[PDB]
Amino acid sequence: HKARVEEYMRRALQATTEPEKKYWEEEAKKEIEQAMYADALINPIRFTEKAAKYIKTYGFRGQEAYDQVKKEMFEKLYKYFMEKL
Amino acid sequence: HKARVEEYMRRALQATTEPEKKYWEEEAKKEIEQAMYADALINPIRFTEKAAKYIKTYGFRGQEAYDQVKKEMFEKLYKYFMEKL
Repeated sequence: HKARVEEYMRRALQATTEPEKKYWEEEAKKEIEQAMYADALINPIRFTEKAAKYIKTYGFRGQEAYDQVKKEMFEKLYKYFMEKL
Repeated sequence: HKARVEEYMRRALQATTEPEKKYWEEEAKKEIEQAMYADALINPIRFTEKAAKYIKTYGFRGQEAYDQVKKEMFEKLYKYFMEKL
């Protein structure tokens, strides 16, 4: 994961158009989210507690990724419990 | 919720066949689960932390209900994160 993000950011800085820069930054975001999906597969609640560890590894892009993963998983749970009611 | 469970247990003790007893005990279980679905709609993580409060209100039947709700929601999350990987 970490090595893949560095290559993506190596490509984003090399780029001179905002389309390519955003493309590679989104590749980096999606790679980080894959790391979080694996942690949440084993323990979703611990995932919601590891925001600090993700920020240490991935910086602000890690915050962005964590926020999206967390948000989409609570939207799934919301829909789930509305159905059960 | 609490009043509905008491009526269900009023019916279960009045019954003399194990089919009716189990039916009313399951009605009580399902009513308790409706209370938990509403708490988890607002905050699923707090739901996983309220086991003690459910036991105080509903006793062993509350433990049974909490265990089923918790188990089925982690099975949903497991399937969810497997898809995302």
